[PDB]
Amino acid sequence: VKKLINSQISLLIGKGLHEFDSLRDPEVNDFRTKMRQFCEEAAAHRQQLGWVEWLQYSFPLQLEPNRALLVNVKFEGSEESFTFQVSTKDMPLALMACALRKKATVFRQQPEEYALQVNGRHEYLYGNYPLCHFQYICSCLHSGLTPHLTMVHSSSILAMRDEQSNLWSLEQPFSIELIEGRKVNAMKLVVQAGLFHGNEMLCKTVSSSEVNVCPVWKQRLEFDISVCDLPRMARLCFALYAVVDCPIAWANLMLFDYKDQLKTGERCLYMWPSVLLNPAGTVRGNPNTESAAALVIYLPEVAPVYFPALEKILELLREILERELYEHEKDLVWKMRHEVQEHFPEALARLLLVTKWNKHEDVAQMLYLLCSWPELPVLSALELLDFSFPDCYVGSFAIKSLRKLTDDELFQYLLQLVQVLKYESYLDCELTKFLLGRALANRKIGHFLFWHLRSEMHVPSVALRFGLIMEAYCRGSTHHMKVLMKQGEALSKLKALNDFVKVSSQKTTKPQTKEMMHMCMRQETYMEALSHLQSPLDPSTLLEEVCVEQCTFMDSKMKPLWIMYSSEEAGSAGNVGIIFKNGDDLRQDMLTLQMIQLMDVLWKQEGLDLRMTPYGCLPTGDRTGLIEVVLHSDTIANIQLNKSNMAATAAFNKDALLNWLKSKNPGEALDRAIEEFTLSCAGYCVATYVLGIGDRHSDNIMIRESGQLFHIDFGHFLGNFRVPFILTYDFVHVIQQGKTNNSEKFERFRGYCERAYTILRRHGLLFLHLFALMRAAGLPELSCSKDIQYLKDSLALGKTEEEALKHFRVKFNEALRESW
Ligand SMILES: Cn1nc(-c2cnc(N)c(-n3cc(C(N)=O)cn3)n2)nc1C1(c2ccccc2)CC1
Repeated sequence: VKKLINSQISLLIGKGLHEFDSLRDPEVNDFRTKMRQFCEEAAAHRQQLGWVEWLQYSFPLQLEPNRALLVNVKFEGSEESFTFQVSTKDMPLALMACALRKKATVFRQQPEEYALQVNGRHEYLYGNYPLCHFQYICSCLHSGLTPHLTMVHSSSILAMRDEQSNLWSLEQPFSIELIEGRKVNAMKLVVQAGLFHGNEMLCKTVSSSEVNVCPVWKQRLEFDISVCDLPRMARLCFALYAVVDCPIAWANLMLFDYKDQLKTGERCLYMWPSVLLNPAGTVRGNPNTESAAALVIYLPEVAPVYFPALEKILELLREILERELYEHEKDLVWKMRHEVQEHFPEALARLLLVTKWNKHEDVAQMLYLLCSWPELPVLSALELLDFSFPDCYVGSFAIKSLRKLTDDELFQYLLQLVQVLKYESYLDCELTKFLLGRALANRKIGHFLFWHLRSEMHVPSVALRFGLIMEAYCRGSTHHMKVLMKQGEALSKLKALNDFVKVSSQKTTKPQTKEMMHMCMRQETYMEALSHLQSPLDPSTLLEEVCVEQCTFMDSKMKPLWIMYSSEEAGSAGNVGIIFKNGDDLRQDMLTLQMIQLMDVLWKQEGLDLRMTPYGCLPTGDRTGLIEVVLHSDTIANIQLNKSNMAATAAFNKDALLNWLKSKNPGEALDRAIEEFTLSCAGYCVATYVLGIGDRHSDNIMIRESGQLFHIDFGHFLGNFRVPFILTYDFVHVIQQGKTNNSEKFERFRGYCERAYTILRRHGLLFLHLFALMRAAGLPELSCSKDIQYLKDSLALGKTEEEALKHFRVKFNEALRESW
């Protein structure tokens, strides 16, 4: 009973629960007990919610940030359906009233007792919102398809909820005895030590004696800082290197434990391999104790000393700079700390950075202001999550201010908040409790929290923390654990299938590999594992019956799988596809697509719809992930191949794109396609310029039959090969309706580029704060400040709106001149 759950969690999280116990770590055991109770209490609160509130948990509303339409409606236990001519301005309730009235006339005799289910999807339409505010309806309006809904009664939803139940005295300087090492390298060994509070030094780094490569030291290392001046989040950072400089390894550790006790005495530090000091690095040792170089040290006893409780802490030209500052400016800000709190609360981040964290008096003064500091906007609170603000009280304050995040905003920044877990010092933290509580209150948040954590289980520095969080999540969600295992079983089968395809593609022809891929898929174990799951890309998308005949693979290096699905209940909306990719890291593609999706959110919040294609991309495992198939689309290169006997037969290369559009959009449909092409082109022109996406060719640009242009394969961003704006002749030709000269259409296009750009510029700090939190990911192209700088230049944030739009025209006209 409880035994099967534990063995289900182990298989699902990818780590045995026994491994947690084998550690004999009271920090681990205390996380597990406290979080289990927390997560079980979150599960209990859920079983007592109202049926609409339960819908808000399991099926949160997929909303969008007058005119009539046909809508098909049916009731749960019947095939009989009714089609109505409703208005987009109508609310679900009015639609539910019509359906109950038409059922009353047919069946010969209350709308608040029902909810509208999207046929063959894990999506519902409810709440006081007009129909055109729903994403599914909007998808059905832009394409032209008929929405299909099922009237679900309150008791049927309640049946779902039920079958888914579970001190200052120490004035002496800080010192450490550096005992000995046990490493490998070709020279002498120096052990550089240092004390840090986040990204900054609490004193100057102290080095060890040059001991030969053939190691013993037994050397006292004293730091220029008093033991009573040690901030609660003080970090001792070591670096072992070879010299005649060659780095060998690194290790960090917190001076206080999870129970606030200043650590004593002997410690063996299992070092991590080096690429010199790494304060941002994990404060947990290398779990590969058999091959890791170790540093044995001694924490001299000062006697049990604890960090003082909050009661003890609480007991103990300005405007022209507030928009990188000199020593005198820092002193000014500190003296005026009371003015900052009262008249500039949003400048807290700038005041936290000027405070002397190496002086216990200065810290307590700042902490007394923080304890009475007013709640900050989400935008400011996001800056406070950075490794640049390590203090636990500052971290707690950031969470307190982030509690007002809507489930939509939290979902948009979820990727960033999971990376911040990597900067954390202890297992039990406010961010974890926050993430878990929000995940257990929203099944879509929970789904993506799981997948962001599961995708990093093969990374030894996060495996313990991520495995512990996932376990606690499962305790508060036994039914979801089973749903996610079904996803893991399919992904496990797709891995084996892709391994076969890789082998078979080197030994025979594609029609032979495809047929045996099909033969492998038609096996019962594969038919069952690959069918009837929630999509890991989107839990509201149901991947029902696998369409073997339609399944294939791509010709690229890793031979990615093309898996098609169909759903009788969903009709046409159930015709969905997934791309299984194994061999490449999908983290950067995901980040890039999330950033484009954010841009689209921001343009839509300003009334601008640039017709973007925000398709799913999700890393699931070690160099493994999924991509959502965008159907009725092709690469520009494929359309430009000019294949014979087709409807897009072109005399000139320039005509191929427009000829393809004309064949997919005949008559009055053509003008609509050109508008879609132009809007989406402006969006991706701005997005790729702002994000610095280079290596753009006809093979990584796609078009939908609707005319919408989109980008694939984001292997390089932030100018990593200063990329210019890009305008292609083939595109300009389509924008200009197949005419050589058309200033009317081109100046409108230039306006879309101008507008899209200035909108992003106003939210330029949002992009900067999100990319700075993403530095914790370890993406080779987002590792330092020079990566962040690219965004600052492309957005021209250190300029005025009038001066930035001029600089954009300079770059736009350069791209138009390069266009043949
Ligand atoms: C018809 N079609 N549709 C797509 C498509 C649709 N939706 C996407 N999201 C997408 N993405 C590709 C990547 C990537 N990084 O490879 C990412 N997204 N590709 N690709 C094809 C082609 C093709 C399919 C299947 C077999 C051979 C060839 C190439 C004709």
